[PDB]
Amino acid sequence: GMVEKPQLKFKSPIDNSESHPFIPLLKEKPNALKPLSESLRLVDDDENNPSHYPHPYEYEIDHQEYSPEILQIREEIPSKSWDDSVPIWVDTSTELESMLEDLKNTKEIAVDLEHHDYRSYYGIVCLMQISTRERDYLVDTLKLRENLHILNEVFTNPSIVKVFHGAFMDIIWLQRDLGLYVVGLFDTYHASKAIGLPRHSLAYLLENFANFKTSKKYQLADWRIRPLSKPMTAAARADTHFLLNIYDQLRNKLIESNKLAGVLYESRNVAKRRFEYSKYRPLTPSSEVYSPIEKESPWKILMYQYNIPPEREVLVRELYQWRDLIARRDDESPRFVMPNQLLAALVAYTPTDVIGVVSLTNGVTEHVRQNAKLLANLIRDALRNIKNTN
Repeated sequence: GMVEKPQLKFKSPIDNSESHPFIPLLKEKPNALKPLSESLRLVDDDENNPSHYPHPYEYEIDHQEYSPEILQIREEIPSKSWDDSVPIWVDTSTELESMLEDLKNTKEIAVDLEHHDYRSYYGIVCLMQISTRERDYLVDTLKLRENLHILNEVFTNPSIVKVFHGAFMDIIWLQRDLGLYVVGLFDTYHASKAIGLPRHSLAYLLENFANFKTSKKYQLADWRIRPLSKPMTAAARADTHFLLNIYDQLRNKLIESNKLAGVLYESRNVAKRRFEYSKYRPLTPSSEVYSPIEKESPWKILMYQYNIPPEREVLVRELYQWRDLIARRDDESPRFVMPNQLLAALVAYTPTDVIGVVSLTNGVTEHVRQNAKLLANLIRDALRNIKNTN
């Protein structure tokens, strides 16, 4: 296939300029203890962290109490038989409405998401998986990107527990893309750790409590593809299908060992995590704020020292900044535009014409090929400056 970029269909064009701190997409704030007003404003500069907007549901996450039945040991409810139902595909506004109506009638729900970042600059949430005790929902977050915010009614209802496994990034992705927030989170990863299970992954939990073997044969998959393949649909369904039962067992064990308070504490902090552009990231990197983390070569002269000659660091950096600006412009990831190995290859062979750039023994990307002359000029300039400097 080709998988047309789903962004070209967003009702609101992505902005990679980063000309101001992240602004919450939240227009309405249900289950509010503190009006949305006091929320959207700004926290002017400070030594530690520069100007930025605060987490809108930070207050309620701190003040609203947990449903009284989360503190009680209860008979656990086994996961529903996989074959007794099909996952419910939701990519319509009316289907989204009905699901919401269904989610409002629960005491707890299991949630997970599928993310894509190869063909997007910051990344995009491609799917949302939601399970109630009765059914599994698969939500098209590309097609309903603009509507999803209506889930805050349930996602921020402290009366409904939201169960996630290691939601540190989901929380980030949720606000950043759908303007969704979570109040009443229960993180099974933090629960696994508190109880002290040998391993703490979702896969480990599924294998031992749900006798379900998982396959990471999709952790490198393209969740943008419509329709979803059966095996991919099944794998997504498995992320939440068994989670509430695992929640029951972990929750009870926590109560039994008097460690629930800590898990709930950890979870509120995960839910409090705030997403901000690297441009406005706090000076001291903490687990309270998430800023994009280059999935590649050590900023500028990479430590992957392909024997990076001395004088050639300016060239290396210009290539980095060029790659980043193009990535932001076309809303692509730096690696799609030019992987480090190619950037390195360019720095190593320093081709100075189009032929040299495109025939790089290493192979070349579309961006590099379409900008071969610009890159050849950039490289010719870098060399000339060297032979000149000293």
